[PDB]
Amino acid sequence: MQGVNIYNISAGTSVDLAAPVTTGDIVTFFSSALNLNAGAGNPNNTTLNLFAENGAYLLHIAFRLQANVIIFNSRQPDGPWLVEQRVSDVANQFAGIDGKAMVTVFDHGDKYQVVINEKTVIQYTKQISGLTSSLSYNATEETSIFSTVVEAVTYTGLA
Amino acid sequence: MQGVNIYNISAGTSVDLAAPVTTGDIVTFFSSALNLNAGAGNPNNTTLNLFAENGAYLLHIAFRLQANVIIFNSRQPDGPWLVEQRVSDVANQFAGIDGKAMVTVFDHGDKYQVVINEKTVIQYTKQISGLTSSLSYNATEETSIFSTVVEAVTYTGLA
Ligand SMILES: CC(=O)N[C@H]1[C@@H](Oc2ccc([N+](=O)[O-])cc2)O[C@H](CO)[C@H](O)[C@@H]1O[C@@H]1O[C@H](CO)[C@H](O)[C@H](O)[C@H]1O
Ligand SMILES: CC(=O)N[C@H]1[C@@H](Oc2ccc([N+](=O)[O-])cc2)O[C@H](CO)[C@H](O)[C@@H]1O[C@@H]1O[C@H](CO)[C@H](O)[C@H](O)[C@H]1O
Repeated sequence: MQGVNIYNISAGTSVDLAAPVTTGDIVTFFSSALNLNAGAGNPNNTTLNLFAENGAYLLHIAFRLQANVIIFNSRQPDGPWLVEQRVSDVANQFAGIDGKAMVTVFDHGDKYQVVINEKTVIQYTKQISGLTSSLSYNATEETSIFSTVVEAVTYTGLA
Repeated sequence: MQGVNIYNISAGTSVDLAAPVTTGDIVTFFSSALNLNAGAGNPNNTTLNLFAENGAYLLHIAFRLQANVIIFNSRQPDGPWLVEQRVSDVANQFAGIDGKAMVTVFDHGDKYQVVINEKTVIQYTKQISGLTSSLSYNATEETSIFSTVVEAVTYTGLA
């Protein structure tokens, strides 16, 4: 049966999913703020991650204000960062909506479709495969482009 | 061709969907407040609706604090309200989450699965079929159990 799960992630923390995200499933991160004027990242201002049970970074989404870019990557638990995919113009992706933001990830099996608010920003071909069993939102209060608390909603059992 | 559409509905208004909601699709209403101490409804404190192209209420979700019940019903544009399905203990459905809430609707074709937060409250057998062309959130800035503006998110092209 289709299901909805809600998690509240504090900047810099992770949450274990009660229902893993697999092929055909959906995950959306919700921010109750949009701070496109925050200081520079070191180098990241904000990141959202989809973890496998073994700790692999299935999907790493990093937002860099000063570099004006959004990075999409993956990584094994004890391996090096893999091939980065970049998308310039950070502010442009959040256009049309101020004060809050949304990042959605459709798990399509061979790829992760990433949507910023209503705009699909990338069709990310997976570098690592696996069920998403954990999620994290990493940032500080000072330089995150999102609210200190980011709400994550998963839609599972869809296929 | 999955897609995400975002709408911000002010209490008492309707919004037209850019991408219709049909079998296999999902729509979630997000409230940035939870007012279980609001004045009595008249009889509704808050209603969320899915409308067909012809104005028919495909799904009418009515929250009644005083009556301590949630109504699920349908009706043709110029027809009478049909057979109500009801669920008691309103506050109980929102248990565990204070200050906000969400109501998700899964269009399963023959039924609408309504989920408040993570809790499935009803498997509503459709009284009227068709694609959802519009949505609405009806209430007053004084007795709604939700925030004045409710955000509606649709995930379409999932089937
Ligand atoms: C500080 C900074 O901008 N780091 C970038 C930079 O890091 C490197 C690393 C190695 C070399 N090199 O051997 O020539 C050059 C630059 O570029 C990297 C990509 O080439 C990364 O963008 C790195 O930042 C790291 O990115 C990963 C994701 O790929 C992750 O976000 C890390 O937290 C981040 O430090
Ligand atoms: C004020 C109130 O509690 N209205 C209820 C009530 O209305 C009726 C109507 C007819 C009869 N009757 O012929 O014996 C009794 C009560 O009960 C109705 C269901 O029987 C409705 O619940 C009505 O509220 C209306 O419900 C519809 C959805 O079904 C919609 O929410 C309307 O806005 C609401 O007024």
